[PDB]
Amino acid sequence: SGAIYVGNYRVVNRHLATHNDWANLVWEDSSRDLLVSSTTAQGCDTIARCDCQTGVYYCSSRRKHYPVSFSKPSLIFVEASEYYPARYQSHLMLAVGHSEPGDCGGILRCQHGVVGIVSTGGNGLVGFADVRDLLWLDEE
Ligand SMILES: Cc1ccc2c(C(=O)NCCc3cocn3)c[nH]c2c1
Ligand SMILES: [Zn+2]
Repeated sequence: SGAIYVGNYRVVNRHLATHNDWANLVWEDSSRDLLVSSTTAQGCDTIARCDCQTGVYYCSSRRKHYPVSFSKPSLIFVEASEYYPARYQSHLMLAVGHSEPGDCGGILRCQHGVVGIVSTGGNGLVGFADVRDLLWLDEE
């Protein structure tokens, strides 16, 4: 589990969105595994605006933050999980690291701010849904 809280927005994995998220929906995209809902309070996270390929992510199944090198956001085939059938997921970055299903939502950050959240993974992999192209998260 986990979310990004920027401005009056809450960014979560679409497959972990709650009824309150869906009742206060701003934007969602199944192909990216992302959903954004509105919040009453303002958040503290800042979004990175960059092309970094190195950063640090939180792994809840280890209670640890790990430094990683990651690929640029791309369209990558992803195998079935409990939330989606095997399918192409867009705007996805891969790194070598540990990821179990409940690790979804952990933040990946670089020197500029938040880069994305955990969504995919397995056999020494972990995939992140990028948010650096969502420029509207910085306004309204
Ligand atoms: C071993 C293993 C198995 C499953 C996962 C996993 C997961 O279930 N969430 C994916 C949400 C999703 C995107 O695409 C498909 N399903 C995240 N890390 C894992 C690691
Ligand atoms: Zn950066």
